[PDB]
Amino acid sequence: TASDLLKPYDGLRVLVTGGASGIGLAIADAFAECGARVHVCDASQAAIAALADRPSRAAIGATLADVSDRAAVERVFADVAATLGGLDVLVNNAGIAGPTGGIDEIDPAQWEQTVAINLNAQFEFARRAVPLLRESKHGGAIIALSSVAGRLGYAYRTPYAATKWAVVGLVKSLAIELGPLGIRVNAIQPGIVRGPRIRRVIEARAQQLGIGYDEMEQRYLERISLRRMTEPAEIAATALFLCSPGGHGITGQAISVCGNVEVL
Amino acid sequence: TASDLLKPYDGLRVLVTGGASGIGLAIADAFAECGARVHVCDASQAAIAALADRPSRAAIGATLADVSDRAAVERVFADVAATLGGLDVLVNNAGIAGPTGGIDEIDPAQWEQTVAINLNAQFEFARRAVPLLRESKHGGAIIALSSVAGRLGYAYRTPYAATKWAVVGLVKSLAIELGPLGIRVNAIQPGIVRGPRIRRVIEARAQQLGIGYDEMEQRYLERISLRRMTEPAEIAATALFLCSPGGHGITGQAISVCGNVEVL
Amino acid sequence: SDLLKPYDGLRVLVTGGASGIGLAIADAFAECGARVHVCDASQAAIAALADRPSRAAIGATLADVSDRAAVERVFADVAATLGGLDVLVNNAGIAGPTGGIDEIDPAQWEQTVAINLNAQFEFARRAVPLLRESKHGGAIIALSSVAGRLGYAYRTPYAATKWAVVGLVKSLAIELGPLGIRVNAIQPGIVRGPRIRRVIEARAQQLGIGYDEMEQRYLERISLRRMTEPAEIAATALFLCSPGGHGITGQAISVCGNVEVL
Amino acid sequence: TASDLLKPYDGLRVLVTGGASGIGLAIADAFAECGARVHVCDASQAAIAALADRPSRAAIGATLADVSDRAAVERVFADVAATLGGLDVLVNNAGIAGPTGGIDEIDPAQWEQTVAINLNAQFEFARRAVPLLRESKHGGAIIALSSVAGRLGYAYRTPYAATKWAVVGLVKSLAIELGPLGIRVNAIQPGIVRGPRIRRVIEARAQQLGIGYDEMEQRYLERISLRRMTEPAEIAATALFLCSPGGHGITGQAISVCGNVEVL
Repeated sequence: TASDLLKPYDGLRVLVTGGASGIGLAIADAFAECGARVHVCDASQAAIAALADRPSRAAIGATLADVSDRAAVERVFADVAATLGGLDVLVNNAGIAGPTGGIDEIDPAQWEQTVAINLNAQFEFARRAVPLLRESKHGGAIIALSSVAGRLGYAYRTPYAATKWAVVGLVKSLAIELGPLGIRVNAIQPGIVRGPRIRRVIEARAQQLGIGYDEMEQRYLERISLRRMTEPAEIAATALFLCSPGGHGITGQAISVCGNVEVL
Repeated sequence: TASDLLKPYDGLRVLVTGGASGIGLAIADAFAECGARVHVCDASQAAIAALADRPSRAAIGATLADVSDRAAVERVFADVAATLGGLDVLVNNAGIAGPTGGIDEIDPAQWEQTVAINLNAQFEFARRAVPLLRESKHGGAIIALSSVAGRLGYAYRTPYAATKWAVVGLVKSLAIELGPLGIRVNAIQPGIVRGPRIRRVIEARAQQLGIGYDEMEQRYLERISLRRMTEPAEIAATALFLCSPGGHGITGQAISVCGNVEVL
Repeated sequence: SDLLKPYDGLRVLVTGGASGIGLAIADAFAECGARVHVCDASQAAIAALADRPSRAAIGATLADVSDRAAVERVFADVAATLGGLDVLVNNAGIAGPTGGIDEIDPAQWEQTVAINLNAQFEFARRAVPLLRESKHGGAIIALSSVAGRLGYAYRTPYAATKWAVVGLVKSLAIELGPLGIRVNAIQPGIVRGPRIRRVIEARAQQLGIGYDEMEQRYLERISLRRMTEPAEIAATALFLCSPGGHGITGQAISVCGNVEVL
Repeated sequence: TASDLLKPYDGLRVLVTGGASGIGLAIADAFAECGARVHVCDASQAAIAALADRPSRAAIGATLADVSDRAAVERVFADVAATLGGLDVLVNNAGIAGPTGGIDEIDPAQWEQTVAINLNAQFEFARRAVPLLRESKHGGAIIALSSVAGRLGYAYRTPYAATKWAVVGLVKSLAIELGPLGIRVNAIQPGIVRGPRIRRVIEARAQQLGIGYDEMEQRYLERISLRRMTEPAEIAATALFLCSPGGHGITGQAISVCGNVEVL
């Protein structure tokens, strides 16, 4: 049935990293709207506090954790085990923009921090989630958040691009490795996504190039085939589709949700 | 809402080429379940006659046409204009396997027919559909059927692989070209799809390699990360998702629905 | 050392080899001791091959590559003179039409596919029985384009065929590898010469802008900010036919200054 | 002049990281044969001592350095400055295989060490080389060593694959960033390269899968289209070509030198 082909499996146990704001919250709330038992971790106490008692919103569990903090990561899984009691979906969503600048300009600690959060934390969560996901009635799923910078080069954003390409290779390797266990592994590659984060990116890149914000933003928009920024709800919908009967045969793939970003 | 994000727009006017059997029929029937006004063309009179009066199946219009026959393609669009009155989605599904054999063994006329059906017909339908699609209230959509052989090499299937790669290049060019008009253009790449067509392919390749059917089938299954063939309904579900609000912002992409075919 | 010297005495056929990139490749091989033969659709270009002071003799057949009888004449000419084949350079190609997919002449779509795609098959199917007997392991060098790794608005038949070439190369590399035949695509970028100037002119008209503005848009989307020279394409083909490059197969090598987008 | 096209520029000042053994030494020796002023760093004192006084081998400079220690990297560039007096080519060759095992099995410390050496050290050397390379009379070049594991998924080798995909994204980003300065940036992707390193890899993977060395080796070989391993001199040849007039206009590319590894 076409109707239920597109309905995410009911009752999924979902963990979304960096899930109390932005795209991660859009994903977490979308799963929660579909009968999922959702837990998020997030680095922002204010973001976590803002989740509670939102009138139109099912409850979501939350752990304060910086994803590059191993003790904190273990607390996330302890909190998941104590409440969800299992795991069907890991959304490896947490990430930072990293520095903007020439490779000879950027601060080494900012490079390493971008790698630790955007890449090493993907491993830290995947290594702990795999023993849970292999027990999922639906075939376990890992959904990793790459970027259009994981399929294109991105001048003045080398640590960001490096990690987003790394996520693609990590997904394609895990898809082969975990496929026979039943665990699907895909990357979503968001484009230019409307919200506070991209405005910080545009502002920083405008400063890097010596041009105004309005001109920098226009350069981004004219390089989208649809001439329109991506909405976070499009990323959430794609994640839901991967966890529906119709999409649960997809694995090993990077799905760019971007209006066709033509070049960065 | 998450449920609305994943529902195809209501009332879509949809044309599915080669739509009376196999994957094309799964796509046509899926759209028809979601309130679409669906027309198909097909080369098989018997397949077309088998559409009518199936229990719980909404009516689907059909034109008898071989897509390599320009006169019959023109009649397809006349039948669509006289019934649907426009077009919102072109599903460029029609295709053939082509011959199995070394490049120095295969009949040149079979190379040529593979190109005429798998590549040239895509242009024939796209060029006639674009003037209609640019008037679609939703923007318009072209959904091309490539294959995993459009992202991998395929020994002994060179005309098939050449055309399925060509479809990706066509999609990526049209996405740029038509994006500002609002038309989304994507390829779906089916994997090893359960059906009579793949069984004929396996039998032909077994004969090419001098092995039995069951050994050939096992070689294909071992090279799917999920270790199972793709269902036609998965292809249909992906097409429906691209015509939903949540998938409306995807264009210029090839989406492989294949359980991760690792190699051909 | 020896690593970068192409194998001496190679028997090479270059399609569309009497002008442009194809002639660049053909002459480069002839400078390295190869016995080279070309086909070309222009008898004027063929007549210009002879009596070139600094240039070793190159054999030639007049042939439109979409004409099967003409293709068979090329191989008959090669067999009568070269007596074998070590390298097929599938170089012949046309730009095809410039325009929206709903605007272009279907006959020009078909012509682009016939020349850029079907002819690749027509030459490969006849070369393979020769190439598999090569002492060096036979080679097929196919000319794709940066339009074979990027989308190209208003150039859909061209892009479709250049992507097809990549898929054909990757399929043939698997198919023919165990026979020793290497198969690769070279993807030239924005290559200096008369043909790119016709393309820029045609695209400027499509976009209603002047030639100079159209040209500057192409140049600013090359990371090196300069057009590719034909000799670079020729050099890459030679490298694939050297000891150091002869373990490369299944690949598309973009020689383009990094065309960032089309 | 076809001979002038393929020979590297005379007098190139070349730094090869990890250059006293394996592929890196092959590259260093190849450049030294073509009139280059070559310097290497290496983590093994014993490997460095074996460079001296080899018959008809031009002398090569060396610095003892673990590419993950910042002070040793600073000494590398100090020795280069004191002897070469500049830099035309950085060869980012240093790397390790990392651990063999499922993602839930591998030591996190060895995940981290793989990322530190295969990715973070590329940044450490590139950021110090770029100020030198932008003064290169020939324009400057970075040659990064990726792997076929940077264009394919690699089960039970996830840190290695992730870092080798990262190198591709880093290369494509730097090619855009540094192109207008004249610096060419490419990745070479070696396949299954004959040497002691690949025999350790095969041994390790055979133990992971519970098969013998010969069977594991045979699986690798049957998935090379040319059915033979790549020689290190092929990698060196490709590096030399990128530093010739004929290869001078290639940038932003990953070149796989692998006999077509069909799958991992």
